[PDB]
Amino acid sequence: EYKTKVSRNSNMSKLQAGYLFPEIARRRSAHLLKYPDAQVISLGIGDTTEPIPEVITSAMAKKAHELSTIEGYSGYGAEQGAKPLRAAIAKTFYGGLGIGDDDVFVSDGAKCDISRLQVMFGSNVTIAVQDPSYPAYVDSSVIMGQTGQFNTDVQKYGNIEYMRCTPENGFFPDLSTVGRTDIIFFCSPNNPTGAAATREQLTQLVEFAKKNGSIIVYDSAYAMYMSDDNPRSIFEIPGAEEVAMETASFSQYAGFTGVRLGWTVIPKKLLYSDGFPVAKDFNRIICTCFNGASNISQAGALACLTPEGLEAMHKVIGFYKENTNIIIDTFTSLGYDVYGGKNAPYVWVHFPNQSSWDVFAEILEKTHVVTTPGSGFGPGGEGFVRVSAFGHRENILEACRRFKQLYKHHHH
Amino acid sequence: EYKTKVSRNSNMSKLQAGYLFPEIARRRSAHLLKYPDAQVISLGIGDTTEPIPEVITSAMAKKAHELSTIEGYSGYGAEQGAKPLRAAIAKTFYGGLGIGDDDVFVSDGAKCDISRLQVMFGSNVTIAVQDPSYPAYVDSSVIMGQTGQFNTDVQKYGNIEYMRCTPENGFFPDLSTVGRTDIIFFCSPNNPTGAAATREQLTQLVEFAKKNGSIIVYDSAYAMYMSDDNPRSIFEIPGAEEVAMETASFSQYAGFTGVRLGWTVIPKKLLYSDGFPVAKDFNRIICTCFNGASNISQAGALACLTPEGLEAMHKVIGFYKENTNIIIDTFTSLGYDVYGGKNAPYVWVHFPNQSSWDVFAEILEKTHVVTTPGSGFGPGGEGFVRVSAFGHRENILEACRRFKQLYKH
Ligand SMILES: Cc1ncc(COP(=O)(O)O)c(/C=N/[C@@H](CCC(=O)O)C(=O)O)c1O
Ligand SMILES: Cc1ncc(COP(=O)(O)O)c(/C=N/[C@@H](CCC(=O)O)C(=O)O)c1O
Repeated sequence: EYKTKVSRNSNMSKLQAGYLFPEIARRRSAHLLKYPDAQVISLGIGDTTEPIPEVITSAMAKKAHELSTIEGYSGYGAEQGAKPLRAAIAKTFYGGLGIGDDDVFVSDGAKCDISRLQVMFGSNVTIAVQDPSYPAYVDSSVIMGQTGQFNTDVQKYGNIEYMRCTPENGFFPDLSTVGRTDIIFFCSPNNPTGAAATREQLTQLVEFAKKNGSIIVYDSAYAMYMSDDNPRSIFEIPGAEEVAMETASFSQYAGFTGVRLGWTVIPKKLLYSDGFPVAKDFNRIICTCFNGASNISQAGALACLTPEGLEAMHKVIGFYKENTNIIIDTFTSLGYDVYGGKNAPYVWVHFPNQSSWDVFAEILEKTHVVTTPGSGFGPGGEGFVRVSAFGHRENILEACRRFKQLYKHHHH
Repeated sequence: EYKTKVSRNSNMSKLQAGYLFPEIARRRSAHLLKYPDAQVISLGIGDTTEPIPEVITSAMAKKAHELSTIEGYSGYGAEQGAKPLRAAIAKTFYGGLGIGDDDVFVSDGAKCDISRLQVMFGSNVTIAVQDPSYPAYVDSSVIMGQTGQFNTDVQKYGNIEYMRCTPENGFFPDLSTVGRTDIIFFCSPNNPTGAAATREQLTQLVEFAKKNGSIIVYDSAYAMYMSDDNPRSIFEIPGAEEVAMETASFSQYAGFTGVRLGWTVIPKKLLYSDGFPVAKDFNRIICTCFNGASNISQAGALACLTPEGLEAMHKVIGFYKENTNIIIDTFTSLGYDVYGGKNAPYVWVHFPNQSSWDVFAEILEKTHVVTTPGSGFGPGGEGFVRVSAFGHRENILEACRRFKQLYKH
């Protein structure tokens, strides 16, 4: 059996298992072999379920049609994205926050931008993440060589600064206790906890990055779910343009999870220690490692950013926020400490004194409802389960009655 | 002025200039500033110009409409791509070559795959490339930390094996002179030379990778332009499956340069030195660093691989092959040494005693035609210019009559 003489990338070897969501997919499949007739409801992966609004799909169809006309055909786009789309994103989301069209970089979504940013930052930076949070910041970090090995004692990669976000701290790190790193990944509203940082917290965040000379990578993918009067962009914090960039996506606003369209904003005043603008290196990465978001996806996003698009998106968002209420009420009425839900389509449920993988296995086993074990998001998620509110209304309602049956004798 | 204390990535500092194609777009823009009424003809970046066939755009439009219905909506797909699409690619382009559906990974294009492969290989591998070739291979390698600095005497980045491809050698390198590396990026039909490696030459390539325990990254971006009877896939060479992967795209086949859809094939028997299957690590990258190609672009790609889609694509390709011949005839009648254009929609024109960039500048200034300086494709490209054949027939004709007029006396 022939083998090349190329060594496996030693950063790939560092990873402890596969990406969490494939692991759940595999456990779901195993469950359906065990229970061939089970009506499985997924509240696991944060995947949108409701149709894209027609105003948006019509623009995509019209663009597809135009590609077969002489006047309408277009080929390669500027890798930064169509100017009018960059302009629409700059005005709609950062109007008055001093962001130009040219600070916006359109991508095929936030997961890809995080990895492209990690390529730009390179192997020699250190990172901080919320603990828990979205597994891609850590995993991208390991793959690029920014970490040591996984320590199975603490459930942590070496050299990553994990900032615990717990009910006892209001799901915001105690920054006086957080070590300096080059990069701070900060997601708000947070996946998985649902917690949105207040203006005073984000102010502390920017102050902390400024004294440490760090870069905040701010993930606003769920900002449109905000209910409380908290900032939706890091650039609402004066000083942020010196220490922060932001990544966003239409995945969770327009149901573009399969259509693929996000953006990153890197401000002009964000500079490396030698004065070099970070936006110039990202622009290099985006020109060399990427050939632009799909022309049809970009036509769809442009349609989102119109009175009719914004109205359609708000309505779908409103639907998921009502699902989220149904879920919150269910657990609260069952006597659980339930977190998130207010500002985010995730409910973060406290299952103390159990391993979250066990709670996950139990719920799956007995109710045929898939959830996401907290420990999939880091050692700070242990003791919790994330429940996703994306689903048709009937499925949400049915999941909740299955919860009520499962848990009626736990509480008290 | 405030600065962070994050050190700039030193691999980013290594890079000599901006990426080639943006730099050309920038000179085109300046030219239009200088002469706002210039009727500019763009034959630089190899960007397709003709409309996508209706059978293909119809499928994409249909998928968009379905996304607004209960029953037709879909969110996240497999990061590897829709199974029917992996099945269509495996059978259409590799039927009989031992390629399974699960060895195909659908991407948003070849440039993206090249960089994802490079994240996957990591910074500890050494690469070889053809010289000249498509600059993304060298630049991704620099970005990933696989290289030394740029040496301006030789015009090469340190620690890359530039395999010399010349008119004299048939643009196929003498492999006895090529040092061992981990990765060998090989493009056939090659961009910028248009040269397609024969069956015998690829056999030598596989034998060389096999003795050196190298991995071949075979880029077949232009394979559908083959006229000569040469293999279109590296997997046509027995033993390729132990040493090679392939990257391709719908960009040049269907005009998806803006729609975004390609694929990589990584065979089961491709293993690192510890025996670990390389495809398995690519799959981890693709799950961690990517969220799948656009559902609409996937539906377009699926419609391509049907009798109606293959006929329609074939017809567009033949239109650009006609364009390329017009361009060959023009330059050969002006008495230039002209290469390529047989198996590729590019012509590779020798301008002796003159820098590629000055030739680019002169053509653009005098005729308002954008071309590509050959030195953008590495040091072996110096003294050549690449001319792309993509364009409406009237624009190719006008460009050619402009060349003749400029160069005839
Ligand atoms: C905080 C955060 N950032 C980025 C993303 C991905 O955005 P896209 O690549 O634009 O669809 C998401 C989507 N997350 C879902 C989907 C899973 C995934 O994208 O890996 C989840 O955790 O269940 C996210 O929550
Ligand atoms: C040998 C080869 N491999 C990969 C690509 C990238 O194609 P896609 O990302 O699929 O559209 C290309 C496309 N090259 C163009 C476009 C510029 C670019 O992709 O950077 C050119 O050489 O003019 C290529 O020539």
